[PDB]
Amino acid sequence: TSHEAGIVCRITKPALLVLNHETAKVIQTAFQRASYPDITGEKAMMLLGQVKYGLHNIQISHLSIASSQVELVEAKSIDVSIQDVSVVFKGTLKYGYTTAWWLGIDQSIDFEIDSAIDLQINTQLTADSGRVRTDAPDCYLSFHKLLLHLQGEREPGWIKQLFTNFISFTLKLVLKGQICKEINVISNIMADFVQTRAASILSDGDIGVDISLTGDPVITASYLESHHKGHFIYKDVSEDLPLPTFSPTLLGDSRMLYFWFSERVFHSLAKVAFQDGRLMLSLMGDEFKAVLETWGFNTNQEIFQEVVGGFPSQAQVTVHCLKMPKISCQNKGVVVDSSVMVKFLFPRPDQQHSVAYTFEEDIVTTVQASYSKKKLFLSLLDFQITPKTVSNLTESSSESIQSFLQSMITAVGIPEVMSRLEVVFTALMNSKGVSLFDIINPEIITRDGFLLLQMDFGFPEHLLVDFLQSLS
Ligand SMILES: CCCCC/C=C/C/C=C\CCCCCCCC(=O)OC[C@H](COP(=O)([O-])OCC[N+](C)(C)C)OC(=O)CCCCCCC/C=C\C/C=C/CCCCC
Ligand SMILES: *[C@@H]1O[C@H](CO[C@@H]2O[C@@H](C)[C@@H](O)[C@@H](O)[C@@H]2O)[C@@H](O[C@@H]2O[C@H](CO)[C@@H](O[C@H]3O[C@H](CO)[C@@H](O)[C@H](O)[C@@H]3O)[C@H](O)[C@H]2NC(C)=O)[C@H](O)[C@H]1NC(C)=O
Ligand SMILES: CCCCCCCC/C=C\CCCCCCCC(=O)O[C@H]1CC[C@@]2(C)C(=CC[C@H]3[C@@H]4CC[C@H]([C@H](C)CCCC(C)C)[C@@]4(C)CC[C@@H]32)C1
Ligand SMILES: CCOC(=O)N1c2ccc(C(F)(F)F)cc2[C@@H](N(Cc2cc(C(F)(F)F)cc(C(F)(F)F)c2)C(=O)OC)C[C@H]1CC
Ligand SMILES: [Cl-]
Repeated sequence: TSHEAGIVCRITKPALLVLNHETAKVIQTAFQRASYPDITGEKAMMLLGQVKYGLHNIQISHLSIASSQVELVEAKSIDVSIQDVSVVFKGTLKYGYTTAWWLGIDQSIDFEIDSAIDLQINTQLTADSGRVRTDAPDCYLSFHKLLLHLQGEREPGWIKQLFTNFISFTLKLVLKGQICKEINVISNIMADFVQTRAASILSDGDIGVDISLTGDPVITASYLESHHKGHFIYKDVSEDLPLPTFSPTLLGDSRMLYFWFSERVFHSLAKVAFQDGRLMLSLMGDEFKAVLETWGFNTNQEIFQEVVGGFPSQAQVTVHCLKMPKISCQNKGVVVDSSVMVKFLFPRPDQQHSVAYTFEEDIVTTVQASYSKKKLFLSLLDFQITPKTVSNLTESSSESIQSFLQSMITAVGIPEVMSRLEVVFTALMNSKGVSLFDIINPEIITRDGFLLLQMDFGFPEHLLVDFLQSLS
């Protein structure tokens, strides 16, 4: 099989195995969210006549899930089995001897219902209006025990039988009907939340990415897989341009999470970043002097003194992209070809002596990315600089000046821009909470036409507990 998408997400069986340690927390929440209506009636009891009854204020007093197991059913669903969910309900039994009025006043007995259940939830994943929706219509319950215990162990003779016959049955059906409904709601609440957080991560101000599905998610016995548009949105405008082709053969099934990114995404990124006016840098006096030092060169050297030079607190440097950067995914790395305008101004007392140069050039950099210790790291594999139009805006100019300014662009400009770049993406991910998760041995892999993120993750316990508590 083959798929049309700009971005692809693959969650494998090892990821589901780690997430299965939290299934009980979700199932517990489902029981805790359900609304059990009162069970009332009036039947003629053996030798007693009409007895009007009611099981009121049914609340859970104890819950315990023994173990859960998850299985991927190819082309069908995600099958979760929950064994031995020990439930204890409490409430009030209220009755009256309608016909046998001689038997005294109406009663109110506090009871406990001790039940053991085995569950089977088979969740189907579908594309609903761009987003993944979850539907579990195959939700099953198997009861191991369903015992009533009344305060003081009271028994007139009609209670146990009315509970064994009649009541037992309806209660089993009320429970399944509520529990399954709640599992489906919590399940969709999670899906919705995960997708909202994923869309938040892939956005900054007027820039966002359209992660709308291209088809229903894929279920194999090895993995779960979802295919996304990946079209960039700018100021609430997007274009439904034909999608690249994804091959499920390109991805593995060993790591917990595999992310596929077409190079069109990086191209579409560069376009919006350029148009939003983000691709510019400006350095003033002190900041400019600090940058030169930061790149292993002492400020009070001779070289500096002749040109940077007149007044260090008055020196200006501006870099802006002339046109949109051309990004390409290669086996060797991410290759970025950017047409830049570097402007240098070193004002002197008399505006004649000031050195004013404008370097209009094309810089090609081959980058390699890394993530570790909750930071993004960009390293330079190779580069090429071709000056298109170097210009001097004063009589204060020579070839040695042009060389010092050009060496500055190469030896300081390239490492600093990459340094600032890594900081920005690190801040974005941090602010969007990517650092909250424990990302284990991640690998950024560049290939011809695409990039690949392969990772194992440590699911953070308390954050789910927090989210689960935050419902109504
Ligand atoms: C764009 C990548 C290509 C970069 C290569 C460009 C070639 C170099 C060309 C010219 C050099 C001059 C400009 C470089 C210097 C500026 C570098 C920089 O400092 O910053 C890059 C810039 C934001 O500069 P600024 O003036 O707005 O802020 C300034 C920050 N200060 C307030 C602290 C001062 O532009 C951005 O970063 C744009 C990125 C925004 C991304 C947000 C969209 C959401 C998508 C992904 C992010 C989430 C991570 C998941 C990954 C999914 C894969 C897409
Ligand atoms: C930019 O700098 C030019 C000179 O600097 C250097 O020029 C190259 C040789 C090279 O080393 C390069 O790296 C540097 O940029 C300035 O050009 C000079 O301007 C002078 C004044 O106009 C000029 O002089 C005389 O030129 C003719 C012929 O001799 C006379 O008829 C005239 O009256 C001038 O007195 C000099 O020759 C000229 N040099 C060149 C190579 O053109 C240039 O003006 C300056 N730009 C700005 C905007 O000021
Ligand atoms: C004294 C100084 C004065 C002189 C004036 C200065 C003159 C300078 C002029 C020009 C300099 C221009 C040269 C620099 C060119 C830019 C080079 C340059 O660094 O370009 C890079 C920009 C970032 C990026 C798009 C890239 C490649 C890899 C991308 C990344 C791959 C994965 C990354 C995910 C966010 C991480 C997922 C991790 C997961 C949680 C496990 C992702 C998408 C982040 C962004 C990069 C190329
Ligand atoms: C940290 C917040 O983000 C996330 O947790 N993820 C994320 C991140 C990037 C992208 C990507 F690739 F498009 F850029 C998509 C997604 C999410 N996602 C896909 C997805 C896949 C399945 C799958 F495989 F099982 F079918 C199920 C679900 C969900 F939400 F229903 F549970 C979501 C997404 O946002 O889809 C629109 C899934 C999730 C994977 C860690
Ligand atoms: Cl009694």
